[PDB]
Amino acid sequence: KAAAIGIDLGTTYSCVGVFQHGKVEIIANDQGNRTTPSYVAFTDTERLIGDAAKNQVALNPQNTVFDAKRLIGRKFGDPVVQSDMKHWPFQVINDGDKPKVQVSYKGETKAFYPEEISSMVLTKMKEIAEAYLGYPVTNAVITVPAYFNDSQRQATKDAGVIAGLNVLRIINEPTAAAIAYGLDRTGKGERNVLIFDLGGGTFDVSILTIDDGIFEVKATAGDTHLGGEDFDNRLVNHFVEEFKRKHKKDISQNKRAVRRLRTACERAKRTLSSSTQASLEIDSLFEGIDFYTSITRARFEELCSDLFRSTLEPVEKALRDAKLDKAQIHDLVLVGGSTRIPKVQKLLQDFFNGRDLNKSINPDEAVAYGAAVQAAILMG
Ligand SMILES: Nc1ncnc2c1ncn2[C@@H]1O[C@H](COP(=O)(O)OP(=O)(O)O)[C@@H](O)[C@H]1O
Ligand SMILES: [Mg+2]
Ligand code: NA
Ligand code: NA
Repeated sequence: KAAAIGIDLGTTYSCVGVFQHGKVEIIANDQGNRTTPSYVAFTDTERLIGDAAKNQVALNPQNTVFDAKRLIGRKFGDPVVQSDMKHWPFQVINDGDKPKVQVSYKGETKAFYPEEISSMVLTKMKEIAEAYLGYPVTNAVITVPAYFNDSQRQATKDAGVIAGLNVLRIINEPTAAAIAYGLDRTGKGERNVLIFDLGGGTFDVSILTIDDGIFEVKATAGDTHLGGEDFDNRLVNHFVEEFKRKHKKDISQNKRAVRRLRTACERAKRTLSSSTQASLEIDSLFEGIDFYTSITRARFEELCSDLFRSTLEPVEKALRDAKLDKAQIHDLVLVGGSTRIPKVQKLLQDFFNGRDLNKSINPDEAVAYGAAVQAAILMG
């Protein structure tokens, strides 16, 4: 009985799980990581996926693809595509009203549909699963945002088929998170569930009604350009200003210095979820000058205060659209890596008058956890 896997094909990070023996195994990749960047890179010599793409020793911005999930299933002329293109370092081209990402690989220009890019991330997730299981995987559940339309769903499925998978079902992210917590097991009688999902790039609030195992999506809200990367960017700008103060040099036009600082800021952020301060130490940041400093949790919170507070507006809106009072939410579920931030948890819990948060499943894994549960259900 060869297991089906569950894949969270994320905007910024993806995750794969498998259900066996009554229990989900979230599968670590070859570097030991339980999540894997949704990044593909092309060089003079190789195609890199995941951690190797995100962590290249040498900047390759034109040929390092990410955010494919923002393109998948959309027409080239979609306002969202045209908007997003302006900020990406890689080129997007029109092929018969469909976007393609164009890069250089082994010295030749070529282009890929978003579903081909995303198939490369799914193949990596498949391979991570296969390395753990010891045999080929042929069946999967793949998740998508609740707001995805038929074309975005179909393109995600087609990314799965490309990758060699039989896609058992495409299921919504917030539904997968609820399944992870066993909330689908409820009997007859409506239960309202709020899923608060703050990831790397996007913020999604969904309100679900579950009644005897049947899910209805009652409301969706959020901000497609609010996520952990924006918090990293506030720390970057802070530290650029601190380096000018101390060294009388502006690092901001040095692409490598900014990248290294951003990576260091992301790591210090994560530390600040469990400690009240973090050390940020980068050798030879700019013109040979070491930058050894630190950041407190309080200061981080100040830097990002408007961003964190803004997460409550979509929560209000979703409650209004679902025609529900706070007290009528039965369960609050945290999804997305950025939900580990203490101040974000505080804001939400305070808004809900002290209500417990369902947070025992690592929030960046919950989607995959549920998709793995559901893939085994569907296999029978
Ligand atoms: N311990 C942590 N504290 C703060 N943020 C974190 C923590 N762990 C992960 N994150 C952040 O979570 C984001 C990724 O969220 P994730 O849910 O894995 O992906 P995606 O949004 O693709 O679904 C990144 O911005 C990352 O820095
Ligand atoms: Mg996510
Ligand atoms: Na993810
Ligand atoms: Na999200």
